[PDB]
Amino acid sequence: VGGVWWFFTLIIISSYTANLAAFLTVERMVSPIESAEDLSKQTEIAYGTLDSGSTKEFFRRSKIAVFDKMWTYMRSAEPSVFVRTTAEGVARVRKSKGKYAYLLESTMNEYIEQRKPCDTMKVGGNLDSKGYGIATPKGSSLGTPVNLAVLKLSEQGLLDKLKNKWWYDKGECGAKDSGSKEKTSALSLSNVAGVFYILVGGLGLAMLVALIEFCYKSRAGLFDRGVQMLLTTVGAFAAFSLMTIAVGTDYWLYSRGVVMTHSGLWRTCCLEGNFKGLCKQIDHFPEDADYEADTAEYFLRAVRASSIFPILSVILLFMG
Amino acid sequence: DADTKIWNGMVGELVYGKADIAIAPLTITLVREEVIDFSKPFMSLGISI
Amino acid sequence: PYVMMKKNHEMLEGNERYEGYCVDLAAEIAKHCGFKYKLTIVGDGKYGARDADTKIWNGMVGELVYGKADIAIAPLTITLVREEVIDFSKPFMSLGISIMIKKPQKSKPGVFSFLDPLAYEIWMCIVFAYIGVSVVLFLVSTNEFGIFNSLWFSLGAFMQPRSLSGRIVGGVWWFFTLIIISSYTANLAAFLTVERMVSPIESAEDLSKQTEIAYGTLDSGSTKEFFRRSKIAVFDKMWTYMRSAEPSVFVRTTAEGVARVRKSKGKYAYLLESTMNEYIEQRKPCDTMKVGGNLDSKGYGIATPKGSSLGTPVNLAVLKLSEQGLLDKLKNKWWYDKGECGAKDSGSKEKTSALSLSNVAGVFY
Amino acid sequence: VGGVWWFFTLIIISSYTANLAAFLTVERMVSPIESAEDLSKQTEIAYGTL
Ligand SMILES: O=c1[nH]c2cc(C(F)(F)F)c(N3CCOCC3)cc2n(CP(=O)(O)O)c1=O
Ligand SMILES: O=c1[nH]c2cc(C(F)(F)F)c(N3CCOCC3)cc2n(CP(=O)(O)O)c1=O
Repeated sequence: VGGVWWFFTLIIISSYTANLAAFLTVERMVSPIESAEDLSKQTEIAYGTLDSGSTKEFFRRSKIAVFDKMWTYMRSAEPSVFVRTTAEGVARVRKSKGKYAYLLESTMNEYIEQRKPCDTMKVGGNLDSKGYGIATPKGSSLGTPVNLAVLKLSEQGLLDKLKNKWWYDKGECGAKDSGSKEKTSALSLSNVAGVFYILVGGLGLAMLVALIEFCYKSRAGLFDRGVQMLLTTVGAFAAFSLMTIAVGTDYWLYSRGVVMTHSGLWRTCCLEGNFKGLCKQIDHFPEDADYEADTAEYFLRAVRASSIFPILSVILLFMG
Repeated sequence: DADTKIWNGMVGELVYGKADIAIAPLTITLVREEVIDFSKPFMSLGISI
Repeated sequence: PYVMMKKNHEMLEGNERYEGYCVDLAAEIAKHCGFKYKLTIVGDGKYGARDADTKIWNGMVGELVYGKADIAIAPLTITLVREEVIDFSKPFMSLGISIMIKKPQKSKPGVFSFLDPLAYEIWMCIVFAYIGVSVVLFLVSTNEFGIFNSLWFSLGAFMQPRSLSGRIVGGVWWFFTLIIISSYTANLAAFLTVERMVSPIESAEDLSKQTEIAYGTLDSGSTKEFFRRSKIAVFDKMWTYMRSAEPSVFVRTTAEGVARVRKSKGKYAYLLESTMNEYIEQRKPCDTMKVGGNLDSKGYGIATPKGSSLGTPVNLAVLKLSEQGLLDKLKNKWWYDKGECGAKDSGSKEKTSALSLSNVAGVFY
Repeated sequence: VGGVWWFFTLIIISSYTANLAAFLTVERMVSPIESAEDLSKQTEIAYGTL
């Protein structure tokens, strides 16, 4: 008994260990994206652009390898991966739990990242090289002057300064970026903690049995011997009776499918809208489920045989 | 607009003498460089994720 | 990889002698502007500077102002000092200053590979509960009699009649340690399967916040002069460090800088133009990588003599090429396609396995 | 001594078990070429034509 029980617990603890490893192995397998090529190599995470604009027209006309496949996907992706406005796109990313990515201008993106609730971030480098500029009527007097002015401002780092002023400084967040640093990246104390509480709980239970034990010793049971036999007999009888009640519980399983189905070993029932319930008295249940499951005969019904035997054994035991 | 062949927005107000200069996040595109003049980029960008 | 001498350049002549990004960019510009051309290498081999004394322009920018050439197709930076003497088309390639570090390698046992799977916080609590049980058992069983017992319960602690009280304590404590050792084993297996080795963090701000990893730039150039004149918070501190860092954090040439990064085991970072950096990353032994975004916004352009006929045409040509994605295509051709290294391919390579001694050693000590 | 030696062997046998699990996990990770697309997705195995 001690040997078989040992072999039993050996298998279980081995199973627990092995199983716990797959959940940790896969937990590491997870690799967030980072580049555009990552969006094409996978399909789990949907993605799209604005329904109208240079962004969408870019992929459509792009003859580049990666961007080509991306467009092919978005072109026939269902439901529509394209949004009406930029606000809708951001909202879709914030409500998809990371299942939807949105492609937009880096400038507007970087700004969004610095806005509450600070739940969005730009990943990887840009897909193409663009640039804004000061526009002046063809053949204007301000033409050359403004041109040089822009170059002068950039070299004085005044342009970079301005951007920092309205994008990062103006924030704000300014907090959601310091937490996005991506420091942590290991296991944790959480799971292990649950095992610590059950330990202290066991220690406390023992500290209670110690005092209790002492008290008992001091006291020193004979009363129970007389009324203990009667007590134990009626407890056994009560347990047996309830076991029989449990087996017949017109509810061994409920298979919701909104109707409502509940079954035991004898009846399969259904509650229709609204409230009316009907039952198909069949009595126990081996049927044509092609189960087998590879031997011959025994179940369904096998549970019937074990329950009936249990009650017969309990009756013989109660009597004796 | 392909049909009317009319420019709209800021680029429009420049070609039709409504304004003297356009200071905004105006993208430097070939289609625009033909009708107006673009100073050197004051901010380089692109498409992101 | 803008303009290089072809393999059998000795058996070739004219424009066929050269190959590269700009060599292809030249043919493209010439096709959209409609003209024949003759690729020529600048004499002094410089870009475009202006000697303060003689007030003379040198390099390509020079050959343009003095009528030696009709157009300049090269990685010529668009600067204010040059825009005054010549004409720059719109940028055909935006760039900036980037950071270069060693190859995200990995290796180190320090019995600290055993405390990692199991967090330092967890090793602590498992020790607190350890003495927390040896003290509870100690209360189950005059001053020395308590010492001999505390040493006996500490031996009942150092792990391996029917006093129900302390009995369930030994059982629960056993179930507790069972879960932990099972967790350690499972977690360590995950580690031995994936085995991913990260690295530092991309952010010039990261170079200023720390000192363990030295860093510098070229002893002479716009890169160095950038930090010196930069009034930006982060870049300011960086310059202050490099300005008085000993030994010299500045290198003579770009090759020396790269060599310093490859021979410092990740203790030295080199700051250089993103363009040249990205290219280096695609060269054997593939032990360098660019981290974080650029520090500033620059851009190369096609230079043409002030008030030239090719002025407007070339300008539009550059814009046309970029919109057709031809520029991006060319870069991919010479940087990544023609490359030799690989990053997204090294992570896509699912293969590896072997036990060492490092981790196990920590448990021996 | 018996306690520390026990903790020592505990770590080792745990390491052996974990590592051995990895040698079988990776052994399954390995996939063989099934189609042409497999030749393009990898580089370890060179290939060419006439
Ligand atoms: O010259 C142009 N400059 C633009 C500048 C910006 C912004 F980044 F917000 F400054 C934007 N947005 C990006 C995000 O979605 C909301 C608006 C659109 C621009 N468009 C329209 P396109 O035809 O879609 O490129 C232009 O034409
Ligand atoms: O017009 C210019 N174009 C340049 C183009 C390049 C390259 F990227 F290699 F094409 C470089 N390098 C970057 C890496 O270090 C080695 C040479 C320097 C350039 N410089 C000198 P700066 O004064 O330091 O900017 C110019 O003046």
